Amino acid sequence: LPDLKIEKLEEGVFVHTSFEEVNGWGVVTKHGLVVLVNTDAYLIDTPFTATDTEKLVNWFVERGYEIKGTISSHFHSDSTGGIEWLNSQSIPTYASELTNELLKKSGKVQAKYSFSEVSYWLVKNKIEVFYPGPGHTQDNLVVWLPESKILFGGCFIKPHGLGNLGDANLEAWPKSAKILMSKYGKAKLVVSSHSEKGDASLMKRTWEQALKGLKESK
Ligand code: NA
Ligand SMILES: [Zn+2]
Ligand SMILES: [Zn+2]
Repeated sequence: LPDLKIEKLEEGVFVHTSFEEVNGWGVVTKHGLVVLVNTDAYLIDTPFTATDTEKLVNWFVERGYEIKGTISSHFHSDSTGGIEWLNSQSIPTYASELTNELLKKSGKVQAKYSFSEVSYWLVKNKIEVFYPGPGHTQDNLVVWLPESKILFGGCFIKPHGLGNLGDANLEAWPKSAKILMSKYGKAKLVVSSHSEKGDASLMKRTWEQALKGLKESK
């Protein structure tokens, strides 16, 4: 398995890439973000493991940042795998009510703090959380960095195919993608969990893949 990667996109924004073997898929590549506000660092999704989460935290703490918070974009272990370790270090973990419910229902450790706001500031004017509706999962949400015009679309953005459909809502995904396109068309950069970073068109590609996946199912 390749090592954890940490790449600077620009001032105060880093992409973390972690790797895991998943039954039926082989080696899954997973992207998340670390966002800096002054000397405060926020994790957008945890790596797959406690081990990679610790390495990621140490990399930023060693450079003089303090980890103020982590948010999980949905309940699957590629977003939530580090939550138990973060909870053991009293680093605050956040997830939607629905995500914390789906973590419980599936016998996994919950984020410490749950929210039900559809759209709100994680950090005022720096980090926005938005739920476009069901798609990849019932709970999937996105994170918006207004100052850098970067959207983190998580496992919702699927420009090359929908991946794992087990927890997906094919009926809703196309409407959810249209809602995301109307809200975040001014995006310079879209970071997805499982494909290369791209421009705002990745949201259209996802809509197209969602319509096709719906048609192929019915
Ligand atoms: Na700080
Ligand atoms: Zn997922
Ligand atoms: Zn995923």
